[PDB]
Amino acid sequence: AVKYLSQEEAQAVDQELFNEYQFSVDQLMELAGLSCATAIAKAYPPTSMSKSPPTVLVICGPGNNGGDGLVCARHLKLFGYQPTIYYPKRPNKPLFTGLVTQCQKMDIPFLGEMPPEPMMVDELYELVVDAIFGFSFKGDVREPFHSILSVLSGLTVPIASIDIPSGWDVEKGNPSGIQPDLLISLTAPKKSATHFTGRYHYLGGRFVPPALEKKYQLNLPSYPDTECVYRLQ
Amino acid sequence: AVKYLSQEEAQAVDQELFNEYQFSVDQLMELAGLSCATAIAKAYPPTSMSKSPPTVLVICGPGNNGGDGLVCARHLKLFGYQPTIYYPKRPNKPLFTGLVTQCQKMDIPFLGEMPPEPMMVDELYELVVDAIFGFSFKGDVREPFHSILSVLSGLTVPIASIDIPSGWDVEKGNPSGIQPDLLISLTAPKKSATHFTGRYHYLGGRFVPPALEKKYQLNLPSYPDTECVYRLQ
Ligand SMILES: [Cl-]
Ligand SMILES: [Cl-]
Repeated sequence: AVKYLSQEEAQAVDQELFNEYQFSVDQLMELAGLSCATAIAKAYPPTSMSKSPPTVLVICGPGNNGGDGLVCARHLKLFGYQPTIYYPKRPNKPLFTGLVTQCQKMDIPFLGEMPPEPMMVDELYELVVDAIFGFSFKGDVREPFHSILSVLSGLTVPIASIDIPSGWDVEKGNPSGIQPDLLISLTAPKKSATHFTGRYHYLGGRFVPPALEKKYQLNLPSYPDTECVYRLQ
Repeated sequence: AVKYLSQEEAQAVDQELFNEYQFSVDQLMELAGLSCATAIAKAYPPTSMSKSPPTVLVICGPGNNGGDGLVCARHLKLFGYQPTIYYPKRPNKPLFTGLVTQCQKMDIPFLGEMPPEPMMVDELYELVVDAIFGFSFKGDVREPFHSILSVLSGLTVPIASIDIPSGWDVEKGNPSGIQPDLLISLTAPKKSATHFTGRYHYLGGRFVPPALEKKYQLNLPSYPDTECVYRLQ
């Protein structure tokens, strides 16, 4: 059974990947966001949805989890979804400005503001992607993100969270925080995933070298055939 | 039916992708090599092979096609193959030195020399990946690559070529050149693919924005579900 990583373990594994293993961020971020779009398309196939193209709002935060979201949005569009992005706080780095341009060239619209009421979100988007905070955030949720999470917590439509539900303690979870219907753990699940309450938990990010898996005792499941996700039941 | 691109068209589309669209090379190279490993695993599944782990020799050339090969090798290992790489001429750029390190950390061995006889290649490797020359090469095949192609042309085991069979005119093919059993066209097929004589032609590189597909009249086939390849019949 797969290892659930502490924040310190997650950070160690990441340090190795981008340093000794010499993977680049945009490379693993590409594979991670592809896994996210893949898990979404598996859990909520366009046929299962009442809108042809199904609508999705992807909300991207100010760090790497936000980047995973941008890559996720672009693959969802290729997979037959109709994504909209809300990306209020963007790092001033070419990685992210390039990702945004890519989404714009995919004809994915960016919102200028978040709808202020859950009912409006419910009415416009069949699914909401939470790409707000990742496993490095240790907190004080400041604004614009506190009120965004407040709206998310009132939604009727499902939320899919990338890696960790935003606003959860990376190890401890958060009983009173958002409760995503889908979680995509990237690389290996974090300890907070033991508190996951939704229907779908997928592992994604099929790039972990066997040597790293062995060193950290990750005990990854076997991804089937050529798939980049695995459904954890 | 899909458009088969001229060299000039292929180069235009590439210029757009990496310039106006602001995709990065390592990003599309990741997706391209993943599609290659995926097509290989579909056409030659490990179960269909007489060796548990199936052995594969991936021969990487001095440009981007060589890079696609390196990414291909690493995903093949994750897919359950036992790759070996021969990479005689390597650009002095971090893109490629990083890819090599990644393959080394995947425990993929690099050969110091090419076996000089087809029989030896046949005996050691169940499949040979031709990642030697891509659609930018306009020629004189110099050495070490001329004698490598001479050995390849004598093989009994199948060759899978990335994008274009190395040594073929990118538009005209080459009746007397290598005859791969699998071709993975990347982005859109090139005119040389009309001369393809093998059993398996896959399209890969599922990243083409609809606007670019429209502008160049690519008429891409519909990739099924979340797959990153499509079998062209
Ligand atoms: Cl604040
Ligand atoms: Cl020479």
